[PDB]
Amino acid sequence: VNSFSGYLKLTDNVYIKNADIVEEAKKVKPTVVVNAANVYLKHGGGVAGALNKATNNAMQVESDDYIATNGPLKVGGSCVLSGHNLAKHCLHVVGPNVNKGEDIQLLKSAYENFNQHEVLLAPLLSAGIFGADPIHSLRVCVDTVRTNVYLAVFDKNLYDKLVSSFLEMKSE
Ligand SMILES: Nc1ncnc2c1ncn2[C@H]1C[C@H](O)[C@@H](COP(=O)(O)OP(=O)(O)OC[C@H]2O[C@H](O)[C@H](O)[C@@H]2O)O1
Repeated sequence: VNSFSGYLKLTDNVYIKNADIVEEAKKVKPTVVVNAANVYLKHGGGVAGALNKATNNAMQVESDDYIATNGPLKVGGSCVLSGHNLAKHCLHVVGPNVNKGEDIQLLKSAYENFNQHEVLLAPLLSAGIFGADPIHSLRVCVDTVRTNVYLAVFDKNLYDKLVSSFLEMKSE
């Protein structure tokens, strides 16, 4: 388990790879895979839909059960559910949907959830459907997370731009 390979080390605890998070999860067998969720755990597009499809929809049936028992999450919050065939656990984290004007400062609260886990495979929270700048999401990740985070960025052009922007920001 946790057989991460081919990552670029950005900090002593943050690693980044140009890869699809589902294919990584099947390669790596992580203890925790992170899902970029909404508060109802309705897995639409993005990482949530990719993860859910790879579980043959088991993720969504789990999520419906969870919500029926517990109610929706709060923005910036999380819950640990099963990782099904992809990981031991899936950490569902809700970033702010800036497209809806939710507080971007909740992106820090969202990444803080990662600090409850030794090692995790994760996407860049709020950087897709939720409209945050991916460079910002990387910045908050690096500044907030102290545990070992392996970031999967599937789009090569975004990956190249994120690395370039990280170098500029680190050197100042
Ligand atoms: N297969 C893949 N492997 C690796 N990276 C991937 C990927 N697919 C997409 N990305 C990238 C794009 C983007 O850079 C980041 C997060 O994008 P995102 O998944 O849209 O998450 P958000 O927090 O912005 O929106 C949350 C809302 O959409 C969700 O469906 C959920 O239901 C909620 O309603 O990961």
